Amino acid sequence: MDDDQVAFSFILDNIVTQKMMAVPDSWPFHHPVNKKFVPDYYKVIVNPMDLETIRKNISKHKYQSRESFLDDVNLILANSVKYNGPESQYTKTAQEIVNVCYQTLTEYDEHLTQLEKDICTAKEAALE
Ligand SMILES: CC(C)Oc1cc(C(=O)NC2CCN(C)CC2)ccc1Nc1ccc2c(n1)N(C1CCCC1)[C@H](C)C(=O)N2C
Repeated sequence: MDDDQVAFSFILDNIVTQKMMAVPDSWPFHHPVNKKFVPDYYKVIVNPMDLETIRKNISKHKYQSRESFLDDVNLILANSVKYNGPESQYTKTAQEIVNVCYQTLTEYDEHLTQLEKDICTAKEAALE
């Protein structure tokens, strides 16, 4: 029944919590940048993103496929390159967050593809 979307967001949340947030020294990417510490951030980064807000989107079942999800994770890296520069050590840990994310998704590719299909058919047929 409704379980398909909840299972999908469940697997997403855990990838974030137990594989992505586990990257060494990734804590600065766990939460929105605190303006108190980086006063220009929200002036040079126009679309902020972080793992906690991604989790909040997961709580609200924002992502129904891998792809809108990867959009937001990739954004975290895109944002680090603009603020910190392409070969900053902070950009490099964001890179690895992006990497372990893709690594996990392909591990569960066939499993997630099933979930993804059932959700789109439900959606597209809910409009009857
Ligand atoms: C400890 C210190 C080093 O950092 C922070 C500390 C704190 C801190 O203690 N907060 C607590 C909250 C609780 N209360 C009770 C006490 C205070 C917050 C942010 C720090 N820095 C930071 C964060 C993110 C980035 C970030 N820095 N950076 C780095 C690149 C250049 C600046 C540093 C950029 C903006 C970047 O992309 N990102 C994502």
